Amino acid sequence: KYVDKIHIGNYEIDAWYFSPFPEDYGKQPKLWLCEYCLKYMKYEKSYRFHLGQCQWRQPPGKEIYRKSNISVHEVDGKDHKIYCQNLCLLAKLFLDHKTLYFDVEPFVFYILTEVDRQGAHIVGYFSKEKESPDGNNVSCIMILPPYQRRGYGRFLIAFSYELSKLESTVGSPEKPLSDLGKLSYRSYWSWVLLENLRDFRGTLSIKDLSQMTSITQNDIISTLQSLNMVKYWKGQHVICVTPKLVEEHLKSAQYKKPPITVDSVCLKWAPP
Ligand SMILES: Cc1cccc(C(=O)NNS(=O)(=O)c2ccc3ccccc3c2)c1F
Ligand SMILES: [Zn+2]
Repeated sequence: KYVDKIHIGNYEIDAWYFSPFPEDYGKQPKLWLCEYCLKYMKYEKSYRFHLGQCQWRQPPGKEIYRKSNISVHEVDGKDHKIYCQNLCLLAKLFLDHKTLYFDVEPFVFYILTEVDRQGAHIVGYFSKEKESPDGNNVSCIMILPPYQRRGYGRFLIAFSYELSKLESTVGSPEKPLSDLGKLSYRSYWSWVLLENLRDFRGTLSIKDLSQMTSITQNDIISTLQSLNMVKYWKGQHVICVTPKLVEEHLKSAQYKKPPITVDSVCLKWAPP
């Protein structure tokens, strides 16, 4: 038997995929996870004892972003190995496009929480290779099921590009993406590029957009192609869209939900 259900915080969540928890943990009816330190437990009774003794009320590492009650912690996988291994085990219950990270040390994890008087409650995270040869600014991204399709994924996508901008580089998520990840990235790219096209007094090129957004030229071009806003001329893609056409697209339902924004002013991060 695999783990088929977890209790974490106030949530019970059914598993989507196999995750390699030890066999004695999988055979239980449920796995119980401390929402702050991510220790996993076999029994409601050990969980309740842990709840009363654990001192953690937020992720470890540095809080590199805080605006109102939305926070991001930066967690080095080498410095917090057990926490990050447990995070990976949790995530693997809900991801199958990513083999489980039996080694978390090459990665830094950006943990998203929303905060109340009780503590900082984990919503999801993305991981990033400390040195990525390719142009990957996200290695894995996971939003816990009860928080999916509620703006948190968009926030983490935006956040990963804000880091890329601070590194003066373009970046792209490692592939493959989940089906929801694919739709989320495509909508994020579409919204960002449309917004810039609407607001920029003048002619933006694809290279311009890539420098302003840290989205790769390849992801910009495929996005503009899906929007039918690019011509081809003598071997180059060229943006071709009227201001009215940009406005029409931006009025679509895909972009009607007010985002959780990433306020650059609240981001406390310098490149290493
Ligand atoms: C990468 C990833 C992985 C797993 C789950 C999610 C997710 O929950 N996406 N839905 S969303 O956050 O509400 C979301 C994403 C991009 C959006 C772009 C434009 C407008 C609205 C958006 C809403 C995810 F984004
Ligand atoms: Zn704990």
